[PDB]
Amino acid sequence: SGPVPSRARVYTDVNTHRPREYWDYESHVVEWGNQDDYQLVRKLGRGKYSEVFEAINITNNEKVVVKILKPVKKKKIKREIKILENLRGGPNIITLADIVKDPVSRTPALVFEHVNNTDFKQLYQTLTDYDIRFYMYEILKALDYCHSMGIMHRDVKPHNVMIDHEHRKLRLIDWGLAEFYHPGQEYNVRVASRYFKGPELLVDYQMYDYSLDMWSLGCMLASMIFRKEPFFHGHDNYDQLVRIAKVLGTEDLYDYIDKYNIELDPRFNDILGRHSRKRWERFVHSENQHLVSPEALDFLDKLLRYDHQSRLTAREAMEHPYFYTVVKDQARM
Ligand SMILES: Brc1cc2nn[nH]c2cc1Br
Repeated sequence: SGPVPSRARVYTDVNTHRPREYWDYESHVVEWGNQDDYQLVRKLGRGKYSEVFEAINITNNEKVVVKILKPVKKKKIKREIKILENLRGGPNIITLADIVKDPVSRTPALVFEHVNNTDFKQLYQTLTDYDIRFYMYEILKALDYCHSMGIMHRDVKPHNVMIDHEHRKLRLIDWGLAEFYHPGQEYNVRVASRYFKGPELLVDYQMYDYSLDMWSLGCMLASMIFRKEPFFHGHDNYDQLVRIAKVLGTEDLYDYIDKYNIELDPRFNDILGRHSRKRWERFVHSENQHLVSPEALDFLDKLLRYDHQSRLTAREAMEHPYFYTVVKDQARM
């Protein structure tokens, strides 16, 4: 018999109550502008995949970022555009300024509000205790907003968080894997980067939701408070679940498998073995102990659960004692 169905605990039906045009991105008609309104200044280091440039808007001499959409289904292009349009003006969501095509090549490009080219990965192994809490709270604002708007990011990782540390400003970027949540929809599990993949992706449970992003967030938090990059260091997608099992233990993993009647790929049979759930003190040492608190560990524990339904929602996360001083100080300013 099949896997047991699953539903998001929050924001379950938000897209159903919207007009069809909100989430039906395949039918979205794009008015493509002219990339000649923009002059490329330089290529921003975003990996081997990426074609992201600093550019100038001629009209007003404003600095922008241009992302040339490397050849991919028009469907995926429409999806990223519709999601950016839907979330525009949301807290800590990157602003889509324009949608253009090179007149010669006809290659589609996205034009964004300028951000400094400093991703969170360059900074997140050097933060104070307070700044980890502050920036985690800022990421949660973006995730609670996109979840509340019926969208899961599905690629939450340090490289997709742009920070202006001087101005204490943060933007969640690269909405290219983001998808609308629809109750009962089975999604592609080939999303997110290896180290940030939730167990649902690794065991091929397709009826997942916003809670995927909360696992990724847990992986970033663990990396920051323990100064361990990445926290779950798998050699591949199979070994990734072994690395998780060695920390969260195998008892809760098999309970999860049983609960959702998941058919476990037989390759897992010999490699998962038997592991106790490890106490977090195991990862604490002299060079990270100033970042680790009971509050931090209680919060982290409630993000990193096999059972996606069990994980804190973004809003529940924002209400955790870990953030009380950040909440207090925000209200004060
Ligand atoms: Br920098 C930058 C990189 C991005 N990748 N995907 N969207 C993006 C927006 C900005 Br701004």
